[PDB]
Formats: sequence, structure tokens, C-alpha cells
Amino acid sequence: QSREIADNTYIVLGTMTLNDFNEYFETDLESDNVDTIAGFYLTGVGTIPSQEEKEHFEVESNGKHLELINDKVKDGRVTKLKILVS
Amino acid sequence: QSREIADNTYIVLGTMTLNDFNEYFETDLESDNVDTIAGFYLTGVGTIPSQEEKEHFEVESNGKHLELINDKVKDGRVTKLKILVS
Repeated sequence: QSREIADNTYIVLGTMTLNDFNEYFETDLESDNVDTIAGFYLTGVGTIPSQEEKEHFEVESNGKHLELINDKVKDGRVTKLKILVS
Repeated sequence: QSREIADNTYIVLGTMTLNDFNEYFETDLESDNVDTIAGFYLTGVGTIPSQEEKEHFEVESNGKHLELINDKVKDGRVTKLKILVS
């Protein structure tokens, strides 16, 4: 569900569960009525981004700073995210 | 995919395709990179709504005025919409 593409830089599938995300990244992200990393990102930014109009969401968890950015969007779904760690 | 619940008032599944929606409602809704009515609504409002913080989107098509409102949201997906016609 997650692939390292450069140092501290990853592509994750939007459908990756928050529990799997948290296990991989050693974080503790959570949000009400959210199950997946796309859900967490979308509820955090509050907007359907696009490639032209990317949306960045920054959070801190377990001493890691994460920057989440849309990498692919389909029918209003963020299907891939770029994750940059600290 | 669509159910009449009161006069000129409908509940539609978010996964209803725009082509099926348009056939049912006699409209011509379209948007780039969108396939379903949820995709159209979400790209139009630009925000993940919630039940507490509903989002309304109004459009005109083929002489019909449509008001689209979230009825159910799951993991950032609008899964059901209320549609009010003219």
C-alpha cells in the first residue's frame, strides 16, 4: 500500500487504512468517521483537490511531521497520496 | 439508484453514474474527471461536508433547477445525496 520513492518520500494508495498507515509510518492519525488515509486527508483539507490545484495537509504524530499531497484524483476520490516525512 | 421520497424530492446513491442520473432527471450535467453524481457534487462544492455541516450545490440543466445536498457521508465519500427539483 506504501512505496518509498526517494529518501523520506512515499506514495500511498488512498485506500490504505489508517491502521495500516499508522503501522507503516509509526504514527497515530485518527479522525471521526474516517477509515482510510484518503478519508483523513480529504476531511483535513475540506476540498476536492486536483493536479492543477493541489492541496497540502501537514500533521504531527509521534514526533514525525508528515506532509500529505494529492498525487492522483479520480471522480472526486484522492486515489494516491505523496507523503513526505519530517 | 434513485428513489422519490416526496414530491420533486429524491434520494440518489452517490455511485449513480452521471449518465444514469441525467437519463433519470432529464438533465445534462457534466464535469471534467467526473463519472458519478457524488463526484459531480464534491467537485462542485470543493469540500467534504458532514451531517453537521451540510453543503448545498445548485445547478440548472435543461430547464430544471436542481439542489444537491449530502444525505450520508462515509470516509470522505458522499454516499447518498438528496436532490430537490425546481
